[PDB]
Amino acid sequence: GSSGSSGEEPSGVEGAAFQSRLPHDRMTSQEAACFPDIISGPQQTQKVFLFIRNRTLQLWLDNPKIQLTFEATLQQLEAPYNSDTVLVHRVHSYLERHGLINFGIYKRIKPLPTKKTGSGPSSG
Repeated sequence: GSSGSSGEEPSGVEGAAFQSRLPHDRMTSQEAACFPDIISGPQQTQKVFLFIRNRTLQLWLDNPKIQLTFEATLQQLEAPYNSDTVLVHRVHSYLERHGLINFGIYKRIKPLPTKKTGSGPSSG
């Protein structure tokens, strides 16, 4: 895959994307499907969204001990990103729903490695 030289040092907001196998400059098949208006908008709009997501992950990676509410993310966010609340609401969702955030603070519907879990299917 992508090879080269980076070194041994962390990264600001961008780093948030690194962890995720996806371009922090453009959108992916998923993001495009979830946010049609964004992908079908001006370079500006696209960036605005690509920034709201990355940022959301930052705050989450810093305080992943607690659930990241939509409000908090917005307040912390800086316009024009936060300006469009509708976006911050659609972005923060795609993440949580995709298990990209708030997945280690509350016990919500989710599978787990169990010793061959099984209630007792008869199917016969």
